[PDB]
Amino acid sequence: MLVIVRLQDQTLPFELPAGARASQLSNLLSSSGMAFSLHTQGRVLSEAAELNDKMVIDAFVPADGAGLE
Repeated sequence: MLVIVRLQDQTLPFELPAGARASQLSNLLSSSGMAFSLHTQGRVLSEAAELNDKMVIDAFVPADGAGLE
């Protein structure tokens, strides 16, 4: 399945296995040096969350003071 991971202020697609889930995805991104939250549809993704192919995941990174606005 395909997953469009959106970075703080950037966009980058990701190739996932069949019937993949937030678990596998989180792993791929986790493998890298950076590690931020990955939620979609304005809601957090469950470890067993399985959307589908050609999906979109919003990657939110931690900031100072969380974020007022």
